[PDB]
Amino acid sequence: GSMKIDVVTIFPEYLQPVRQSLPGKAIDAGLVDVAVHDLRRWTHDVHKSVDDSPYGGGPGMVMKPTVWGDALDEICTSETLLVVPTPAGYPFTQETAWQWSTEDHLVIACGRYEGIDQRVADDAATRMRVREVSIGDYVLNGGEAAALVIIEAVLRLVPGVLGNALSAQSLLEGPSYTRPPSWRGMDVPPVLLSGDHAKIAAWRAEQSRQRTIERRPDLL
Amino acid sequence: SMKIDVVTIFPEYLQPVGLVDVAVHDLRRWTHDVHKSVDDSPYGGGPGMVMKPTVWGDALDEICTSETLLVVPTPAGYPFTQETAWQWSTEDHLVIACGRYEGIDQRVADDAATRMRVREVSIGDYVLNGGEAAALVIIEAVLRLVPGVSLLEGPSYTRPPSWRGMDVPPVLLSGDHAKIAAWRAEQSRQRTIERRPDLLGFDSP
Ligand SMILES: N#Cc1c(-c2ccc3ccn(C[C@@H]4CCCN(Cc5ccccc5)C4)c3c2)n[nH]c1N
Ligand SMILES: N#Cc1c(-c2ccc3ccn(C[C@H]4CCCN(Cc5ccccc5)C4)c3c2)n[nH]c1N
Repeated sequence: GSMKIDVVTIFPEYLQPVRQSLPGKAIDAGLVDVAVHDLRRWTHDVHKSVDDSPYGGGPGMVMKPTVWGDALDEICTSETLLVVPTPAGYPFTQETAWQWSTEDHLVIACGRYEGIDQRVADDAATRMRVREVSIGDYVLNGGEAAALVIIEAVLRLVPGVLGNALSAQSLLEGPSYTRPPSWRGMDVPPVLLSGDHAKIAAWRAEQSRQRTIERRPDLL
Repeated sequence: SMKIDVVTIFPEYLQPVGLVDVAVHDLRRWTHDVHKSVDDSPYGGGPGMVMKPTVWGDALDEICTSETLLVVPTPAGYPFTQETAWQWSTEDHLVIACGRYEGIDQRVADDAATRMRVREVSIGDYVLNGGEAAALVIIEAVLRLVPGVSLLEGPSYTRPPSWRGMDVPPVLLSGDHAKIAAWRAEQSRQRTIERRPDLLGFDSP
């Protein structure tokens, strides 16, 4: 019904699209709150260091456990769902989005560089639910774009939060058409204007089958 | 060198965003009538509205050339993967057509395909409210590969060597490159089998 989301990142400005997406009515009805925190608030030194060289060598730096530990200590409780984007994560899917849409408090820990010292998530997992997840099989610069995707996929399932409706309606969806009935020599498929709604449903099912075979045979 | 143009009715969403440039275009600028919406009801019925091909056609005609790669985010697309990102990294010009509502009339992609290369793609098996988040993801994955710009990664550690009573795995402190490479390989294997068995040719859970 309602959800608080905290995002922790060294680039809080990158979360701006979430602010752009939130309707005033959802916030005012106390259905949702999204806070974004600069990780550097929890640094210890004058140079505001968030990263350090990896033990055992390697490319790039690793984010410091003492900084992340302090941040999450302040922001999380035992009731928090701690979400950690990572390309080494479990797959984030629509099932995941449905499961998380009923949560009361999500905290999303956005990494950069070569990620966060593993002890941060391992320690957190001894007193809260922790989920390392990936939004897809490509490489990003950090967790922030993944946070945008996760927040949208989850909040659109919370009634009234993003302004979208949830329709009554596995296989891929087939093609959709609207006015005008003819455009650049292409007519809308006549069956859609036939008023035979059993035939229309069969036509759409076959379109879905063909599209799935062509684009996502893994689903069959 | 790459130009990316993004076309959207929600340009406000996309402004986190020399070898590369990215421009965002408001689709509504190409409207045929200010008092008319870009969306209409679906032929044959359905949930939700569909974006009309007319406004899209006018916008894309102005922005694209025959050399353009037209990218259309859609949950019903081919999978967008790292191999896709490598393939697109050497393109001169990407145009990303972001839909909203229940999507874009199919004739937009079908007509464009008669004059340029078109790619309908999905960034993952979850549902979004529109193509803009997908556009951000595609841009990020592709731009980091532009010239001049199998297994899951195991865990990483940095200082201090003991933290809250949790020790960095001793092998990582050993200086022994061969033992470290072996331990890391074993960690990656274990992680991949548990989290992404599909990558190693096994059944998903
Ligand atoms: N979800 C998701 C993602 C992410 C994602 C998520 C979080 C971070 C933090 C840093 N990076 C960027 C590096 C750049 C170099 C290579 N690897 C190194 C790395 C390996 C293992 C763990 C952390 C980093 C990613 C991230 C990427 N990418 N793709 C997805 N579907
Ligand atoms: N890439 C990518 C995407 C997108 C994406 C991309 C482009 C558009 C344009 C519009 N939408 C939103 C629609 C898309 C389809 C139908 N549902 C409505 C629906 C409502 C109720 C019950 C079932 C379904 C929403 C888009 C979503 N989503 N996930 C990805 N990996």
